[PDB]
Amino acid sequence: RLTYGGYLRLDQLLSAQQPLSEPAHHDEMLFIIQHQTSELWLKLLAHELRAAIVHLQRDEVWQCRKVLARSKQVLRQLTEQWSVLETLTPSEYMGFRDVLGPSSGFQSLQYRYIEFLLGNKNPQMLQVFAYDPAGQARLREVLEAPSLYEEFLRYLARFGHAIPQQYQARDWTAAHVADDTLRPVFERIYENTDRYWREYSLCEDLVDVETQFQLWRFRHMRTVMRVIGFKRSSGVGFLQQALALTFFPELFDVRTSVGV
Amino acid sequence: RLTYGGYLRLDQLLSAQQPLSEPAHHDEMLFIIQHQTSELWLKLLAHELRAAIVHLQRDEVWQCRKVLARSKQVLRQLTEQWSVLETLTPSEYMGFRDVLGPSSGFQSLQYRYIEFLLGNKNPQMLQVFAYDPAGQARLREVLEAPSLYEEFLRYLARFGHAIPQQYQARDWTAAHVADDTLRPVFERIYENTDRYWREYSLCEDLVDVETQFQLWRFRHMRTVMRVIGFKSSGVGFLQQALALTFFPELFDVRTSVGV
Amino acid sequence: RLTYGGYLRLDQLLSAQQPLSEPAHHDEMLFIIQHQTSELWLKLLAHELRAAIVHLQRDEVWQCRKVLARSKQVLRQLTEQWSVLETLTPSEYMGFRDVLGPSSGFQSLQYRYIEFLLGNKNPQMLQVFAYDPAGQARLREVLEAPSLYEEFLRYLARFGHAIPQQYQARDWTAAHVADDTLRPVFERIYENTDRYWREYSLCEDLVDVETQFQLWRFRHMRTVMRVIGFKSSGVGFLQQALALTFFPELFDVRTSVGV
Amino acid sequence: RLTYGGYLRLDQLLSAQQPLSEPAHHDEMLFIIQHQTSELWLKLLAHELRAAIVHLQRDEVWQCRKVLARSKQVLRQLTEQWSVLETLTPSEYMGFRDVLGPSSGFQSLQYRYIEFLLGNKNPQMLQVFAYDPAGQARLREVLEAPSLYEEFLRYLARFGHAIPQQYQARDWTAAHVADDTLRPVFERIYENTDRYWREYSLCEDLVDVETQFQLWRFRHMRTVMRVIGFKSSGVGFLQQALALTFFPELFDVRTSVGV
Ligand code: HEM
Ligand code: HEM
Ligand code: HEM
Ligand code: HEM
Repeated sequence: RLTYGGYLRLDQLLSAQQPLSEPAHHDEMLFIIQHQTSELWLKLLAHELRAAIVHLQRDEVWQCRKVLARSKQVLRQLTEQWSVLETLTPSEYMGFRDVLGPSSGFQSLQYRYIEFLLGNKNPQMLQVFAYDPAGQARLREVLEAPSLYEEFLRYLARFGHAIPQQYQARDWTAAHVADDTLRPVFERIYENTDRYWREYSLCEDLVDVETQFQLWRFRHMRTVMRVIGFKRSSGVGFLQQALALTFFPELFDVRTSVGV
Repeated sequence: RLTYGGYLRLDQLLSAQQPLSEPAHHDEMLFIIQHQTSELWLKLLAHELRAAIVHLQRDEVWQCRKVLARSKQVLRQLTEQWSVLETLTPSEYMGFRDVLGPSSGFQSLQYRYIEFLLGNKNPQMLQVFAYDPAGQARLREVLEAPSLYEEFLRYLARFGHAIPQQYQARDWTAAHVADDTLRPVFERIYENTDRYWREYSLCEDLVDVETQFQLWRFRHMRTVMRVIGFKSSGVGFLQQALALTFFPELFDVRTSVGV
Repeated sequence: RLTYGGYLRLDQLLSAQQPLSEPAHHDEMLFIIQHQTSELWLKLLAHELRAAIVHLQRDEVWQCRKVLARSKQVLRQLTEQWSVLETLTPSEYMGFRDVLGPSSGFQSLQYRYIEFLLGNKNPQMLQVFAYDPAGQARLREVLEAPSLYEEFLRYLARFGHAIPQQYQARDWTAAHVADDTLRPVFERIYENTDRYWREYSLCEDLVDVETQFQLWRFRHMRTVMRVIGFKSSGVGFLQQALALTFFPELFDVRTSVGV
Repeated sequence: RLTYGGYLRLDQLLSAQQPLSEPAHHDEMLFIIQHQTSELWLKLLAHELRAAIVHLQRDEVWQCRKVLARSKQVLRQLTEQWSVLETLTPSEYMGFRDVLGPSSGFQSLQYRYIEFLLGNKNPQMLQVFAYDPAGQARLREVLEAPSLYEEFLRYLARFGHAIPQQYQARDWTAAHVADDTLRPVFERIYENTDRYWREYSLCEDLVDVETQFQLWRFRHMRTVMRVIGFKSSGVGFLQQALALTFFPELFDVRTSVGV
């Protein structure tokens, strides 16, 4: 409706916090809200990222950089957000730890969407979303479509850059594989910025998104460490496995031969 | 339930974003989600603040700093958050501005709840939320009850500090009035830190909260200026809100300490 | 040289901290370092800002946003920096306050420089730096040359924008004055972003710079309120500076855009 | 002295920046200023840290937390600051990379002091600082002394906590070794916060210092990846630094508490 609380639908949003602790624990609210605010930022992040792909498809560089600039800010919020949770100590967590289901952020569809959209494709990850065919659908679509990185590659191909013909038609279902034959394409760009400034721009943006995304990944792991700790794989050690993953290897590799 | 989505009620949460732009505008999502995350934090902030009042009533200091510590982290998110909204250019806002009603954050009951709870009480303000009598009642409660700051002077009083006897009971509905007799009480606290380290810790926690709150107030204002411009109420109203103060005595002593 | 400490000349830098408190005060290290770190960023800020103007003179757009982008990060550090100083309680400050002279950051050449570079000129300032003819000379250089904003207006003038002829040559030593005739120029750009995407990006970069600056300005004022106090000049001077603006036209158009 | 630039010694501080690129590369100023500001906070960090150790020795809890609170903010700035250096692309670095020397932060005497101070003791590290007997002597002093953590464990021993007698006296020159007998000491502190609130507070302050320091450690590595890429030593060396832990017992107890 026309009301502030009506437009934002606050009665719906503000009644979604249901602590399931009979006695009612003080620190459960934070646990819930810290999860919901993230889910909200992820939604927006997905909305802006999808626009990054369309803009690239359309050779609209200034538009894409814009949406990417917002994504970074959103991603940064996701990251910065862990600071509040860092206040949840083991003595507090202990109070409502039990009444928690076996669930985990691994079931985060939106998160998965992001991961897929950025290039970390994984077919076997479709079954974990069977309960909801609609969402599984939205996930399969992005899974079959080239990633942000791939659309960025097909973009460079449309403007003289020696992009391996394979990036014209392939099974996008399979996650991108580090392609060494992509190093010279990025050496040219990094050695002639004044000329390839557009591409240059998107490159650093891409590096920004991946980097900021790793910060989130890391801050995420550290928080878990101080809450439930390690125990050394699927768990705290697993979150350490994701840190090794990269969205745009080629981009980082070139850093080792650029200007040699 | 046991679901990740079921425990967080994501279907109910992720279906609250309802863009009213008939043609459907890209940047309108940011408008909504930006408001919603803030509200979710405002709700947590209240949760914590309320406990800050119960611990003070119980003389539970270390427990009180803990919640205020969290409150500060949250208040810091709220402030930092604007950075993402500062990316909403006037060109964009121009595309869904019209569909928006005359309503503004002035209707944020939760916000108003934080305002009163911190001391900035305003009786003739509970009218705007006449629509929701249930929430109105919850608002009138914190209004008629001692503020976070007032329940702090009570704490000082129980431990032998020269706190005016008027604080033991009065019209809580009326905002706090700068008290000159409070100056000597805090000058003492700050000159004998080791002796009054507890009251000295709580004092700075209060100065932090207010400062942070003012940061949010300022950032909010600046974001508005870069979206709808300045040039009465409107963005000018926000300007006045910055002159407000929660714990005047706390800031005043700063100029008398050790003089 | 080629050593770590030798390249960075750490011996010289690391010996620039000289607390003058005879009895020696623990918190005098923070007060000294809080300033020196900021003065180091300011230097970078000036180094990057001077390159922004040059790049703007040569129509080198992407380069300009590149240096400005860094300039925004630096400003963001300078701003977030106040956090560590907010931990300077009146009780601690009170201990080494007396050993400090009447001086103030008002004597910061780098700060004034930046202030001049952005357009906030003020000839009556060169006088406070009469002790340094070499540095003062630097101020005059930026005090007589077109400001960042002005160099941006001339930029627009070379690409067919109704930029008033009075900007091709004038007394740059005089602080810029709001011009209603610039309103239509920025409405066109803001209502046709695709077309004017370059000018559009540069406008938001400037709006970002001024905004981050205000935050730095504001945070500065608040930290002072909590250390010293509210005594126009003094703390009232810090409050007044907030009223200032580097690119008014840029913030005014926000009211008559897309209407 | 009484002058702003006098007291802060701005002529000394602002003349320590000497790029070695003959043609004078625009981006070398950042490279140099990025390090100097760090070394500035590091010097403060150590100052506050050393104050913590003493406080703990005298059983001055609220004083210890205070300095530790400032330490956190310094580390935070030291961590946040990586954003500005992230704006240096491989193209820019390339222009002055060649004239750079083989020196790395591994030569930072101050950083090392911090590392040792927190417990990461390393006898064979004194050698890399032999060129400076005055500084080496400073490191050897904090190397043979109990670290912040060790002094903390000595703190607990003074109040009924079952702390292994070995911490009463031993070779402090050797880095602390994970001890399973400490587990029950922290389980008792976390499962009885109302009783051991002081201990509880110091335990979380310590957990924050190490976490923030790990963040700084991680951003540092990430910024290195985008400047010089990845491809024992170098980048793979920064990856191992994250595997280190200052207070293992504090993190491992997280899995035994409440069970
Ligand atoms: C109380 C704080 C939290 C703790 C202790 C925690 C702990 C964990 C653990 C132990 C895992 C391991 C994966 C598995 O076995 O399923 C995990 C995964 C994950 N968590 Fe968290 N979590 C916390 C908060 C959050 C929040 C607020 C989000 C919001 C999105 C989140 C998102 C995720 C995601 C997406 C994964 C897996 C994705 C991947 O494979 O990279 N977690 N978490
Ligand atoms: C597109 C960005 C935004 C703009 C342009 C904006 C603008 C305004 C304006 C013009 C007012 C003045 C009151 C009136 O005449 O109705 C106002 C008040 C207010 N806004 Fe915002 N707003 C924005 C976002 C937000 C968000 C996300 C929140 C969430 C907390 C918020 C909370 C408030 C509050 C609480 C007040 C009134 C409080 C007081 O009485 O001091 N606003 N806003
Ligand atoms: C202990 C914390 C600080 C306090 C209490 C403080 C206080 C003040 C006060 C009272 C003024 C009024 C102006 C005057 O009469 O000269 C002022 C101005 C100023 N201070 Fe700070 N200051 C602090 C730290 C700093 C630092 C670290 C910088 C670093 C640049 C700084 C820079 C300035 C500048 C540039 C001005 C005046 C410029 C303008 O006119 O806008 N101050 N300060
Ligand atoms: C241009 C950005 C920077 C890059 C690419 C970079 C790169 C590196 C590399 C490759 C190493 C590994 C050791 C070696 O083989 O020499 C290293 C170590 C180190 N760097 Fe940086 N660095 C940068 C900036 C800084 C700054 C500003 C500081 C601040 C003091 C710093 C402090 C250190 C320290 C302390 C170590 C070693 C500590 C340990 O043993 O874990 N670096 N750096």
